[PDB]
Amino acid sequence: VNSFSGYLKLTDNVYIKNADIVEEAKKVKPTVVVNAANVYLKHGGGVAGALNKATNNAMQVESDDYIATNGPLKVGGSCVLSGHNLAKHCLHVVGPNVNKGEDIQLLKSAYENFNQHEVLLAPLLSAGIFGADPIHSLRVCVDTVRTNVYLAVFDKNLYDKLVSSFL
Ligand SMILES: Cn1ccn2c(CCNC(=O)[C@H]3C[C@H]3C(=O)O)nnc2c1=O
Repeated sequence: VNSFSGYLKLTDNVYIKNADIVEEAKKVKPTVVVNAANVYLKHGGGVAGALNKATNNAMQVESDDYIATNGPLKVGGSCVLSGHNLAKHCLHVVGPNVNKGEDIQLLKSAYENFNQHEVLLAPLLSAGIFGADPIHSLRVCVDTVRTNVYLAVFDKNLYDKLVSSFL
């Protein structure tokens, strides 16, 4: 038993809810919250900027030190950093940004990072301002992630469409 509440069951291990991921992280304090990161860990906008804003920019400060030491991530890759006030850990995962011209085939590799964690709170990778179709992202998630993933969908109308179109 875990502390996630009101999630809709898609598969044995994947649940989904219409939720603001910042508010959800604050309430649950999950072991792992997933950030929709870019390779530079520049959290200007999107989920990245939203989670970073909720940490009072401490996520960005930690991230800049990480990049200065290690260099950029790979598209499809990830790193584990602090979850600050939102979670124990933040798994920064880089899904391909379609609007930047990046290769959408890399979405499966991005979701494979989730399998290194038993339970995660996460957004739909590559969706929103990353430019991929969210229906596709959900399909890749379900077909790739084997650990327990709680998907927080911000957009109410999208949430309804994702549930009603799920095979
Ligand atoms: C406080 N907060 C919370 C969330 N948020 C977002 C989420 C952005 N959309 C996505 O990640 C797309 C997958 C689809 C969705 O989940 O609706 N953008 N800005 C914020 C923000 O300020």
